Amino acid sequence: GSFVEMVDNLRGKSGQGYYVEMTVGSPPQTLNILVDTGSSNFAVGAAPHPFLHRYYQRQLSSTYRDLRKGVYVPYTQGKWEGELGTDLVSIPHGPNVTVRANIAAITESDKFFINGSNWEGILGLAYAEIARPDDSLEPFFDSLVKQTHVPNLFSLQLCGALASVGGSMIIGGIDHSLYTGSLWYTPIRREWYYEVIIVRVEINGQDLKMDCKEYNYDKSIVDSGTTNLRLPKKVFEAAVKSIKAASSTEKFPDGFWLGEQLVCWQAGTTPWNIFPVISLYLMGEVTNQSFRITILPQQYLRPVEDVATSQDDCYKFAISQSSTGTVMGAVIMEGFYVVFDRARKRIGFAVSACHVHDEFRTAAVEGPFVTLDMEDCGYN
Ligand SMILES: Cc1cc2cc(c1)C(=O)N[C@H]([C@H](O)CNC(C)(C)c1ncc(C(C)(C)C)o1)COC/C=C/CCCC2=O
Repeated sequence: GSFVEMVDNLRGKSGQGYYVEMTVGSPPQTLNILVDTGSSNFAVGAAPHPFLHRYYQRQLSSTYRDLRKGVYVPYTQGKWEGELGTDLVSIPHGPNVTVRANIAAITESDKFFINGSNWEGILGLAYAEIARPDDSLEPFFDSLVKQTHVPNLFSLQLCGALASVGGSMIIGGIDHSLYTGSLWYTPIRREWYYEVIIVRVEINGQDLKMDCKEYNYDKSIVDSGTTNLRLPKKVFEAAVKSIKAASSTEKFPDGFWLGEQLVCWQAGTTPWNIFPVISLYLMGEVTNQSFRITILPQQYLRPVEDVATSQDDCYKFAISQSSTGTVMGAVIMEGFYVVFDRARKRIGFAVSACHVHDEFRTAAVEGPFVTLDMEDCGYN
């Protein structure tokens, strides 16, 4: 249960989430569970499905307790429905503890489970305010903290790592071997999603020049369950215009910028240097101070592994328009060590031990930056 024994406890397939091994029930039933900072329900496949290798069999668990209540969660992509109950849960490569937690037993779903993803359930790590059916359903992490001495903090090192990816979820603390340089903290604005505030956006150091509330219209969040960086429409359009300008020595079809169509180069020849760096400036812990996190094209051009196209390297543009605020998804978290410091209501970013670099540019977390304008960047 030591932090070192938690290193490398995550696996995934690119664009399909990262998952940790758990057990549910007595005796323990092993399942792989997607780690989601963008939701707050713990839910597991509990009936057969074409894409599930295995599923939770409540009838084999003596500790299962039925709560006699249904529950439905509609995600941005995918949805499921099922029955609530509680059971014992453990994380074999997490802390050394067993807790009783709410579990939604999924009995019907649509476009939620993913063919070949290797996971069978979801661990929503965000706060009760966004749990279904309502905020009286205590989330898993709340139960863990209440029932054990685990400190109220976890960290995620998602590695873009050949379709297979890895990383680490450190429960209850911060493992200094997983990052270099300083950790910079941004405040959690409200405990529902992991809501943060972006104060500035640059593309190859050119400010997008918008009122900073636009960046957080109508919230900005850190979400390991969404793949892409998602940007409010107005911000999205300004960003795409600036990235197109920076990369204009090559022209790509509209479908590529819509994040729908692949772009392919002969293997080993991807022209990284024509694509700009994106800087996201996060509110700091002191008034009108910020820090920035810098994203390279190796993070926002997501490779799509496919043997059939493997004479080439092919990528999707991993930035999408949103109508529900900014989503700093997995492609933004990859190569940073991200500390979800619930105890101190803040989120820490540092350059990860698995960072993106090439011979010219390196992903960075740096600061402080000061801004003269006294405007509050929070929208809501
Ligand atoms: C646009 C989008 C893409 C994808 C998933 C998603 C979206 C997606 O919806 N991911 C899920 C994550 O919980 C979504 N988080 C936000 C956007 C905050 C959200 N929307 C709705 C909610 C409530 C739960 C509060 C009702 O929260 C997690 O799903 C499992 C992850 C699978 C891997 C990513 C697969 C993917 O391609």
